[PDB]
Amino acid sequence: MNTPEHMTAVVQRYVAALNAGDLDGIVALFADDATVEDPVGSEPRSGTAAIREGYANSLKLPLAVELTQEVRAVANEAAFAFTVSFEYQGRKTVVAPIDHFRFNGAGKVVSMRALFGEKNIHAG
Amino acid sequence: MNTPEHMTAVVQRYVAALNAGDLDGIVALFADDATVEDPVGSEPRSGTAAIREGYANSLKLPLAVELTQEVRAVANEAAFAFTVSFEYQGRKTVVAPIDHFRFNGAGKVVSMRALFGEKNIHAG
Repeated sequence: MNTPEHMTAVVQRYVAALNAGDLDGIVALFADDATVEDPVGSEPRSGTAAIREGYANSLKLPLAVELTQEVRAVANEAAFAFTVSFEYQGRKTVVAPIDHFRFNGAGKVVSMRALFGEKNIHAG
Repeated sequence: MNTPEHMTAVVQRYVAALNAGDLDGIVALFADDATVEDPVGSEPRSGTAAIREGYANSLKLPLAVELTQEVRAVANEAAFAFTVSFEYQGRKTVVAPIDHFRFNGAGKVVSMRALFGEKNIHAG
């Protein structure tokens, strides 16, 4: 089983590499066969290649990310509240999702899912 | 598809019903083939009576339950950050979970999963 300590560190490392625009940093956290469904309802991004590629796009503007509450972690899974802030064409946006990782035996994230809807997308 | 509003209202009712010790009200929100895994990693409670028994065991003590953040809802799923507090023999506990609902076509909750661990709990 994974330790809550380890899952909580991965979540903190994820947030910090997004802030640093550290693509490798983000890719290394996932299993080779990991899936990402971000947002929930959208077509899943499968395998290292697709996931990196997704993250590059999401890194095309500068992001400011913050965990807005304690990480929750138990049984190989973790969830966390946070925000991602960015600016485009003079318009500031703040997205507030809840994300959920599942972790495999090796401590890598095999599944990521991002739940947030239009009502969790705010102005600056 | 469910609307985000319907699911956000369901979360709101779920929370009001826990506060009011309204057992019938909680169970009504559920599909009668619904499952409930509280906490993530325990064996699920499957179907209405099992589920009803779960909630009657929760309501053995009075609960104070409050949302601590905006609800997240998109494509038939919702997730929410909240605290549940109770007191037993002068001793106060505070659990800070993140729950996740999936819904069916009829607007009913088909699964709840409550993700928290010992780091999300304070007894004192």
